[PDB]
Amino acid sequence: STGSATTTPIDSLDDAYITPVQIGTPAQTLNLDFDTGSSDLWVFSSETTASEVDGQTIYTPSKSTTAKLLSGATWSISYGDGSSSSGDVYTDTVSVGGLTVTGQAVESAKKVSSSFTEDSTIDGLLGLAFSTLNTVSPTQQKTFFDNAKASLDSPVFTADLGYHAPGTYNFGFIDTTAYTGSITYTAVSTKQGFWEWTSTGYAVGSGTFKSTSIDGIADTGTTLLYLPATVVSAYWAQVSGAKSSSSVGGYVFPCSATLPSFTFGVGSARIVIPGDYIDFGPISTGSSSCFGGIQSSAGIGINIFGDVALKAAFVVFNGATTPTLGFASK
Repeated sequence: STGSATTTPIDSLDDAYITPVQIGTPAQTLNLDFDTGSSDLWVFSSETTASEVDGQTIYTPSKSTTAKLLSGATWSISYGDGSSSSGDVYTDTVSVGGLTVTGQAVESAKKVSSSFTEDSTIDGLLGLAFSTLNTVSPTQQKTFFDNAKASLDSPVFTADLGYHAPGTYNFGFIDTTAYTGSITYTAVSTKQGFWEWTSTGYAVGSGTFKSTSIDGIADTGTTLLYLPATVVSAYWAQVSGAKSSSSVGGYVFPCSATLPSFTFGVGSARIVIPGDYIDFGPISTGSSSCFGGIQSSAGIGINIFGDVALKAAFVVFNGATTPTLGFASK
């Protein structure tokens, strides 16, 4: 089997991407944030505290003939941005882009933190990291990809995120029309439950490439590119007037600037992030200070190849017995 679904930016900045997912019988379609940095499929629901729902579409298990309470199971998750959610668990039929999993754990939120409530466009998350990070207790549950894997034509999914445009998540096949050149594959460590890999270096603009190993995670659920402070300083030093602002929470730059590109290495290959992808717009409405899309990972404890980086590439998440990642230009 295969599946193919379009993923759409939630706003004009590509702050996140939403993909429609069918849950239950008859189908209830919710727009979920596919997140290769976590491993829980959780939704706003008829169980979510009413004051914490503000415009989201909810899953109502009592209206699904295939829903079943997973008795005794609870979940609770906290994300790197400080947001969180928790609740109980049902199993139900879940379909993405024509690919159907029966018996998928659907984690129903009883509580969500303010950032989730305040984002009316995201109805939940669909985790695509390794199932060892799933938070369901006392019986850990498998991700949608893990459950689908055996049925897929090939044990892979791909992320093809758009810049200010829709893109695609494919399951079970690699669309050879969706990228240019060849795909370069690179080793993955699953020791922390992430799609963790080692970039071979970077360049700023037209500058020379610096060969240096940068361990980090491929994380579709993180907006920005978070890299070591040395690398990030070297980037922003090429932008007149850019500075790190403790009050804003990272590097800002004059909105009048033209940003240089940023290249990262994948083995001997190179992925180029155009400068425009690094512009996250005014820090507040009407400000002439703009927020940068490359930020320091110092204090986060891991480097994160988030959407800013991934959207410049066609990315293969290869879930074979020994997982690997593939990157191609597009």
